[PDB]
Amino acid sequence: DYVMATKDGRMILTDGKPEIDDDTGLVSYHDQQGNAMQINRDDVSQIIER
Repeated sequence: DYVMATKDGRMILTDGKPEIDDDTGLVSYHDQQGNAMQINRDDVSQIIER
């Protein structure tokens, strides 16, 4: 999906389609600006039924 609901409950509009580095727990997502940034796995709340 294209929305990342996070720990704080805030819905982040994403390009979607995130890549998680499962060796540490960093989630590489794409923001609206087309930015590939990494957030915390624990900060990832609701993406979709995984």
